[PDB]
Formats: sequence, structure tokens, C-alpha cells
Amino acid sequence: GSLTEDGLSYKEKFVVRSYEVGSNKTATVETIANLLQEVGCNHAQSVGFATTTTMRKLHLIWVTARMHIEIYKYPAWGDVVEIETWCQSEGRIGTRRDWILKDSVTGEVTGRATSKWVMMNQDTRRLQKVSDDVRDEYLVFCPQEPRLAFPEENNRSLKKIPKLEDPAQYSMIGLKPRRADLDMNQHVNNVTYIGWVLESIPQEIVDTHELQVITLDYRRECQQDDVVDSLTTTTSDSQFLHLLRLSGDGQEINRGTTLWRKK
Amino acid sequence: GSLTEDGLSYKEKFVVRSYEVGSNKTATVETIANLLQEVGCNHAQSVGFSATTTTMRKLHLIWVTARMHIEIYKYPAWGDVVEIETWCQSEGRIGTRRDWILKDSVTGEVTGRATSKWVMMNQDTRRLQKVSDDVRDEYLVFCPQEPRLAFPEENNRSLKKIPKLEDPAQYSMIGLKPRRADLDMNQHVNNVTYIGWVLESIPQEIVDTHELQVITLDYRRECQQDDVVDSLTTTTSNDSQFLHLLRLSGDGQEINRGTTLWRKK
Ligand SMILES: Nc1ccccc1CO
Ligand SMILES: Nc1ccccc1CO
Repeated sequence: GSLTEDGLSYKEKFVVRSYEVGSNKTATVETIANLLQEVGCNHAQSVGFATTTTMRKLHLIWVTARMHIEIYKYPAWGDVVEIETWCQSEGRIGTRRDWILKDSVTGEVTGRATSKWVMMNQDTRRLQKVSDDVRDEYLVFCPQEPRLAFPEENNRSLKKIPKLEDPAQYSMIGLKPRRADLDMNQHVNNVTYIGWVLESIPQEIVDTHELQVITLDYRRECQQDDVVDSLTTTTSDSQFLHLLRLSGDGQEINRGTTLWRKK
Repeated sequence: GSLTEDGLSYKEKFVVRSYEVGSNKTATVETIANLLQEVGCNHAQSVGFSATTTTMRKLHLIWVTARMHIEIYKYPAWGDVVEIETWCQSEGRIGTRRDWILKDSVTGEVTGRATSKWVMMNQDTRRLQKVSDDVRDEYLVFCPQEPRLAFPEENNRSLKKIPKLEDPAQYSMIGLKPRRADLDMNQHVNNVTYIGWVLESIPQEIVDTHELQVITLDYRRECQQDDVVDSLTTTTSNDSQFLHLLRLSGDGQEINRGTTLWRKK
């Protein structure tokens, strides 16, 4: 993996591994979400970072507020997939990171993703909103002109997700993260929430459908010693509404929507 | 990745990924166990397997894991390159054995090694059977004729008998269920998930102040997609030793048993 010629985006090629594929012999959406996380990690490292020099002083971190992923074709075990990523400023609101998944052999676009990131104090978890001085540090690594993975005005990535009302049509209760679900800072990985959201999807839907779109909002972090409840309701191609909440009190940690197509 | 010059072993280099490391900034034992599984899958594919042969597919016979022993000297950090060399070996009518050697790509030193025992079984009836002569001829051409052991030692800890954990267990992790990410392409619980479940009962205090050096894990029964597991641990000892037991939360049917060894940082 390396940065592109202009240095305003990073590219990396991945070979799909045996343990990374599902029952349909193609890579899972969690494997794709892991490769997006990995390519973004190396892009940050290649430009010296995704905390900055100013951020580390005031205990500031970049957190995920929304993840939208659209897949056209899932790479089979053995295939090579090239992902191009890049960050972009969104004023005082935060930072946006986009991805383009391509076939290494044909060069066609087989998927695309977009994520909204917000500024937060690691210790108090307060929003704070992107401040002066710290914005100019990373603006130099972003294309000055708009480069959107989802350019279409008023599209799926910018839609408002409603809260699932009870009773949910489907549910997966008592979901706890393990040590493999935690990262280097002992926090639950952002991809585990995606796997938890799809646990409430009925097995029959999975077996007769392919996941085309997934939009997932991040409201609260699930701790290592927390238990999650996954809820789903058909709102329709098949569309579903999702809700992740704490098993006890019922505090909302995530909400989202998925879209599936017939095979 | 490619086979070696003689074609009696396969080599593959992996770069350690960000999501593959633990709290120590180094790759986890589950990441290592995944790379061992992946290098073995490509070695089988490079010599025309799927790891079933022509005769095994015809009789509905599969290769199952009966034991996995892994010893790590150094865990590769995020960014480091690790070269793994694997090879299969015939163990007569008992079954086959597969070994691994983990090396540093920069220095070339051995940073870990693994060994696994595999047994012949009927895919449908789940009944174990002895390896027939006609099957043994089909895979022996891809194995070194002379013994090549990753753990050659006179008294190595890979061939030791593991006892059954008696109740009450010192530590426990109750209500463990596999998810879709824990299943493979045939909807079976991945062999690495059992390792992660075994280490869930290890206290967080031990993990934070120790590094996992050895892990021996016996496979007795497969955990279904709709099954719930209970993980049990008891200290049996600078070095810390533990006894482990995975069983169904309900009836208490044993699915796994093993031992781990940890050293002080
Ligand atoms: N942001 C985000 C959210 C979910 C999954 C993966 C990523 C990449 O970091
Ligand atoms: N054999 C075995 C056992 C446990 C984990 C991984 C492997 C490799 O397939």
C-alpha cells in the first residue's frame, strides 16, 4: 500500500482470505469493513498521525458518528481488491472519510463507502466541535475540491434513521463482546456493531438475499462488560430497521438500516 | 505464497494488520491461529485439494482437527512481516499431522511454531474411521518421506495427556454463543473461536501482566451454530499454568479441554 501521486489519497490491495468469506464463497461485509478500517489506518500513518500533534495535548480523539457502505459485488476468496481512501474537511462539524473498492483484474467499481467523524475529548466524551489551528494541520492532506464517493444530491448516505418501536419483528438478545472484539486500546471494534446489527436478520433472509446497502449511526460506546440486544423490523428488495441497545436499562448505542437484493 | 523448491512444504508471508493486534501492540494468538489456518488452506489448494481427495469426496469423508498445539516466542507487531512454512505428514492409519514454523521476515529467526493432529471421519454420521490404504497413497506424494517434526524434542509438551477440569472451576465465562463471523463457508464454528472461548475464562489481570507462551487444545465435539458454551479455568501451578474446559451450558457435554502457559513480562 502507498499514497497516490498527488498525496491526497492512499491505495492498498488485499487478497481475500479463506476465513474472511461467508456461506456464498465471497467475503463478508465485516471483512470489507475491516479492510476499510485497515486502509484508513495506513493512510493516517503514511502522513504522520488518527490523532494530530494538537489533539494529543488536549486529550482529543476522532470518533465515528455514521458509517454508510454500498456493495455491488463481493470479492471471492482468492480475488484481489484495491481500495482507495481519502479524508475531507466538513467545516466545524467534523471530518469525512471515503472509500472506493475496485476489482484488481477488471478495474471496475465493486463497492463504495462513506463515514462521518466527530471531535471528542477522550476523557469526558464531550463533542467540542472542530476548533481553529487543529483543522489546518490535516487540511493539507485533503483534496481542496470536493471529492465525494456518493455525490448524488439527496442520497442513501445522508438519510435520517428513525428509532425502532417495540415490539421488534426480530431480535438477538444477550450479545457480549470478547477479547477478539476489542482493539489495541481495549475498546469494542467499530465492525463488531455491524455484526451485532445483522445478528437479528433472519437466517432465511441471509440465505436467499445479498446485502446491498448498510447505514449505521453510532450513539454510544458499548463497554467491554456491557451486554447488547439487537432488534430488527422489515420496513418494505428487502429493507430493515435496526436497533442496538443495552440489555438492561435499554440505553441506545446504535441505530441503522440495511438493504438486501434477491440472488 | 508458493510451495518450496522440492514441493514438500508451502511458504507464505503475512503483514500484521491494525485490527489483528491486542493491548500489547502485537498480534493476538487468534490472529496467529488464523494465519496458520490460511497458510494450510493455500497449501492444500496448491496441490489440488478442497482438504478432501478424490476417494474422500466419493465416500463422504472429511479431515477433522483432534488437537492443536501452538508455542510462541515473539508476537509480530502491527506492520511486521511474518513468514510461515507449513507441511503435512502421514501418521499411519491413525491420521495425518500438519506442522508450522513462524519466522521473522527481517531477521529470519524462529518466533513461533505449531503442530496439529487430524483424524478421518464420515461427514454425515460424524463417525471416526482409520485411514485406508488407497487414501494414504493419494496424499503421501505431497508429504516428506523422512520425519520432519516442528516439535522434535524427547519430552515435548505437544504429546502430553490433558486431564478433565473438576468442579468448582477457579474462573469461568458463562453464556458464550457464536455469531455469523464465528462461522466459516460451510456454516460451521471456526476452529479458532474455541481458542478465543478458552482464553475468555483467563482473568484480565493475568492477561495484562503475562504473555501467552504455550497453548495445547483438544477437540472432542463440535459446537453448533445454536449452541451455548461455558468456559472454565483453574490455575495448576514466574510461569503460570492453567487447565481449561469448554462445555455446553445446559447438559454440560464436553466440547474442548486444554492447557495454557504464560510468562511474566
Ligand atoms: N468508521 C467505521 C465504522 C464501522 C466499521 C468500520 C469503520 C472504519 O473505521
Ligand atoms: N488445526 C487448527 C486448530 C485450531 C485452530 C486453527 C487450526 C488450523 O486449521
